Amino acid sequence: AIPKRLCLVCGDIASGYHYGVASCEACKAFFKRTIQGNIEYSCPATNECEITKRRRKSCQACRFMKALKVGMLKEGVRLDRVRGGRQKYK
DNA sequence: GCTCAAGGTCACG
DNA sequence: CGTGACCTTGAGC
Ligand SMILES: [Zn+2]
Ligand SMILES: [Zn+2]
Repeated sequence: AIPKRLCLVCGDIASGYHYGVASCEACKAFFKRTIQGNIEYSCPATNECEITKRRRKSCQACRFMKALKVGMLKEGVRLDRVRGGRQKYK
């Protein structure tokens, strides 16, 4: 069996594992753009923000913080960028 | 020689 | 212009 996998970033049903933890497609795409595009962000407020589906739209910075914290590793994103190279961390 | 998930690719709000 | 989400790639079992 497996649990109903959940994007533990924003708290919605994950499509599956993406970057070695359960994460939805939006979080995947963001996490890529941030790293691959070397995009800098800042919190509107204080970068002391809980992250939900709603709150992540507001705070890109806090989204990226949550992502790293829970276990979407920066190094998970290959700069080599080759599809299907599964990265369940071990 | 199938199965899982990196991750493009591009359509919608 | 930022997600949202669905097809393709292509590495592991
Ligand atoms: Zn998510
Ligand atoms: Zn914030």
